[PDB]
Amino acid sequence: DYLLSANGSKAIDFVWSNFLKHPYNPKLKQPDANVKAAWEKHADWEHWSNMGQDWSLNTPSGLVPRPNHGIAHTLRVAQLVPVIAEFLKAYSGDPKFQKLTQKEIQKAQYMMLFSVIGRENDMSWTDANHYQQAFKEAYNGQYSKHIYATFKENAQKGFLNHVVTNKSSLIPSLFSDESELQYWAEALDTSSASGILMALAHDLDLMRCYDKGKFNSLKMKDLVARLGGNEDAAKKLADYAHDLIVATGDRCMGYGVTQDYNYSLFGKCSLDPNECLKQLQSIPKPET
Ligand SMILES: Nc1ncnc2c1ncn2[C@@H]1O[C@H](COP(=O)(O)OP(=O)(O)O)[C@@H](O)[C@H]1O
Ligand SMILES: Nc1ncnc2c1ncn2[C@@H]1O[C@H](COP(=O)(O)OP(=O)(O)O)[C@@H](O)[C@H]1O
Repeated sequence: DYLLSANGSKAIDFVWSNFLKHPYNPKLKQPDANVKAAWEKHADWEHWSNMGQDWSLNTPSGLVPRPNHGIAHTLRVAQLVPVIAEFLKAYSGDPKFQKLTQKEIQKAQYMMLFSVIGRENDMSWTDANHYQQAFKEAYNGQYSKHIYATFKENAQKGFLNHVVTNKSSLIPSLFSDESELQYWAEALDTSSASGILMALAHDLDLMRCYDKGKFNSLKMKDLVARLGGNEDAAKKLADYAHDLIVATGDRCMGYGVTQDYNYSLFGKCSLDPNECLKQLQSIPKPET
């Protein structure tokens, strides 16, 4: 609903045009030879080829960049926020979440829009830990900037760039004042109701790229705990996330009726934010 607000649509246009519609950065497709050498030594370490994974996806309506962190994902995680909030209020048995007003829900939703824009490849936090440990392992302890810190700083920069010209629109309607805006700009680099809310949106959407075992263990347990041990409420929440994924033609690997990409549908949603919203809106929200 706030995704249809003036602030909402403007943020969407901004993150899409300035970040999400662009290819990943070729300089971050792989490490160099010396870094590669250090990486392979750990047979437990997921392969450096993870740096190049989900680079782009071929689709009837065009080549889709960053298919695992593009506009479909971004809008879905934003979409989920208000529903997650409703479920937390009903089942958590935690007062913090009854402290969750619409405005705080709206801020969380808005901020989710900026949640993946800093990405320059599809590597995980773990891959980045490994890269740095191997840039080290390779060159006698020499430091290099954590790749995820760069992603965070980029996302932060994007956000500051957008809010600078939209303050009269965003304050006081969405952000109460400039210092509240400051806190959220800071939170983008680096445990509150808002954070847990946003983390759970991220968590639920990972069903798109985690297998069932990995998704159910790494992500569903944490949601189940968040909802007062109510497994059933968690499942309904997961069903809606599933349906949003299916509505956008995305792959779903970790929950429900799994599927590969619906290429036709995903190319359409991923290359037109407006089509993506329409499809997401087509899914009935679960009742609490
Ligand atoms: N530790 C992690 N495990 C799994 N997925 C992650 C992890 N960290 C980030 N992600 C994925 O990366 C996305 C955020 O990327 P991030 O590096 O924060 O980009 P940006 O800094 O531009 O927001 C999230 O949507 C999430 O799906
Ligand atoms: N688990 C929680 N649930 C809800 N609110 C929390 C939780 N933990 C801390 N908080 C409070 O929520 C606020 C989050 O920051 P923010 O929304 O920017 O505050 P403000 O709206 O006053 O600027 C913090 O002031 C903190 O006291």
